[PDB]
Amino acid sequence: HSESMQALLHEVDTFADCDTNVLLHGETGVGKERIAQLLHEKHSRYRHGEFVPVNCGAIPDGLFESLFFGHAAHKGYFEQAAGGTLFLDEVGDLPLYQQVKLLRVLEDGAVLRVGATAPVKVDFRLVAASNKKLPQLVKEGLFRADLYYRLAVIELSIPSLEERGAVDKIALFKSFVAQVVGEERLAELSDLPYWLTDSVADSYFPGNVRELRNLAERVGVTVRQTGGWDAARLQRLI
Repeated sequence: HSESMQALLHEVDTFADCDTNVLLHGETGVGKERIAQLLHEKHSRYRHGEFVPVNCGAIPDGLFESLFFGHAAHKGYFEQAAGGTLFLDEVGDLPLYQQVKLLRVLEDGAVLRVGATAPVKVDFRLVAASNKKLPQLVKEGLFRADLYYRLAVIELSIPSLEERGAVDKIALFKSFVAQVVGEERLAELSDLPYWLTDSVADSYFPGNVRELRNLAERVGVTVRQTGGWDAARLQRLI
């Protein structure tokens, strides 16, 4: 692993087993959800609940209320994460009105389903994530200050693939390839071609770890279905 990842996983070890809100920073495909699931697993109480991941940028306005608060019948995100961890990715993509609704839930610790007269108490660990500079968005009026100040307590920055370096890239790539082909079969094949791992090291991955895993998956499939390293089919992948 790289120094950056060791420091992050160290921060995770330090701040996981408490009830404080966490804000994750990092590019898309960097592993923010996985880090959130790690915070979930490592919390002595909330581990017994469900992990509920939400992409706040992929929610049409007409469905926000139903998807978050549910219906008197549908169980919304908040109620789904009761006693567990709620993961709000793309939190900056929330419109102001939805930011307010979220804040009220965090403040009041309750949810009113659409059609109900009685609110239901909810308790979840909150992990929010963003690839934007949230303080700039607050200054610009695009993100509510009060919501930010409630969200941005524990802050973790997850480094991109380029920041993690070539050493981490290859170790991830080889790890992924092994999981796809199978380590037993990988042992019966020739060694992983030097030009291939060297290509991975010298490649930039805008889609970060997710993109790298896609490449590894495509490599692995070629390997499994041809019983070796087809230099031609592999070259087409880079």
